Amino acid sequence: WRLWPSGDRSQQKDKQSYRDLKEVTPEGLQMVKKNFEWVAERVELLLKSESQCRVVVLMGSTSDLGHCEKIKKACGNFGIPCELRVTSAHKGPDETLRIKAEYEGDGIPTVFVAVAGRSNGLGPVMSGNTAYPVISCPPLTPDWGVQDVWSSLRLPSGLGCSTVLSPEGSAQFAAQIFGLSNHLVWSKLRASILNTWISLKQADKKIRECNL
Amino acid sequence: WRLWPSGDRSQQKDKQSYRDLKEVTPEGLQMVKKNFEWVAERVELLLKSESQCRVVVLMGSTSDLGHCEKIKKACGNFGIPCELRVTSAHKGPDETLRIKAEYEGDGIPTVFVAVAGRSNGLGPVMSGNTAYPVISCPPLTPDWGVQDVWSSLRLPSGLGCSTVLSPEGSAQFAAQIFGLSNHLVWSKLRASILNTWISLKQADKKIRECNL
Ligand SMILES: Nc1c(C(=O)O)ncn1[C@@H]1O[C@H](COP(=O)(O)O)[C@@H](O)[C@H]1O
Ligand SMILES: Nc1c(C(=O)O)ncn1[C@@H]1O[C@H](COP(=O)(O)O)[C@@H](O)[C@H]1O
Repeated sequence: WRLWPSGDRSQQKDKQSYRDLKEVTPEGLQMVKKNFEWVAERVELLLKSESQCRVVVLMGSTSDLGHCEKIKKACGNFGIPCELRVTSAHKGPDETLRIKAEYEGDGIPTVFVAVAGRSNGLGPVMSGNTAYPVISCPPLTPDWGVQDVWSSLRLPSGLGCSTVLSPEGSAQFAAQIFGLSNHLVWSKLRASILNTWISLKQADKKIRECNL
Repeated sequence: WRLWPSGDRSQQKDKQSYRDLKEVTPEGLQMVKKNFEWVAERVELLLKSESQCRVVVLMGSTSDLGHCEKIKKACGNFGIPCELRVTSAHKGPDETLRIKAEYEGDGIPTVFVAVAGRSNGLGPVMSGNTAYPVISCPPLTPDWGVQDVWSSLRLPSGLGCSTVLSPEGSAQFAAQIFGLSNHLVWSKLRASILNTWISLKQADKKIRECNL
């Protein structure tokens, strides 16, 4: 590769320092060795997380737990710790705000996922009372889903609350948010674009055989 | 009329006491006079309210004020005092519960009307946190009303919250609740059934002329 500290070519740390010597002297080889050592002293830091990430899934009822386990598992695929909590905006709004505050208060950057079926008040109340992002991921079913979703979507002014229906999608959206400030999350999202694209190529190659 | 204290005929207080005398003696006429006096000493109490009544209309935004004025005016027709307040379940849930508590705490029987457009969280949070009745009267319009109403209707278990779309209707429903314990409210509802029925008779009598 070519590696420029501060994007400055004259600070090149790669083998180009050796390619560019008019004449190889043992003084020239010592500079090239220092450049290699400089890269070697820093490369292990690419494996280090520069930012903490956390998703908190808030569920209005334990009957939605299975939907919440899918989000949590999906967060694991992106290396993002994910906590489940039970709170109802309608039956325990005092407790919703207390739980919110525990996660707001410990310094760890957090995305909230609100999982509430029927009339989702949980995402709205959370969205209105935190500066952190909130994603509604309602556990919609074809029975009443067409009716229930509008409670997540049409909110009063001053509410940033987003909606992602896929539970794996809600984790992926939360990963995309953390990927702006965490290169390890970003890299899993980028590789995942590649791998999915490769899977399509491989599936099209297979099905293309039935056309001969 | 015939008036029986405790539904006991032998305690009759009306003119039947006079009709029933075998012979009118001046001792008989004094009993009849006491009966008339007994009714006369109590009749003014039929004009007295036996129970206090109050509606509190809670609105998430001052843009819904006109809808709230219609409920208040309609409460006046039933002789029920009606208060307007501004609170948002989503932007100020701490304040929603504090306001609720001021009305729960002063001993006056209260019906809450929650007026919230879009995703109504106000009726649900109120319904979940008071033993008093809550009525959602969302200011629906034909733009998004078909979508918005389901946020009032499909609630988690443990929520008694009702829905009445008409703003005059929400006051009438609140009157019907107070009419179970207040004879003056009941009487206005009963007379109103009669008067509306008479109006139909009169309108049918008019239109019946165009058929000759
Ligand atoms: N929409 C809400 C809220 C709320 O908004 O506070 N609390 C529970 N729910 C949802 O209603 C369904 C019935 O749950 P329960 O009747 O057991 O409370 C669930 O899917 C829940 O998430
Ligand atoms: N549904 C709610 C809530 C809530 O549920 O807390 N707060 C306001 N609203 C409603 O949203 C519309 C936009 O109001 P704003 O954007 O001015 O808050 C109004 O009709 C209001 O009653």
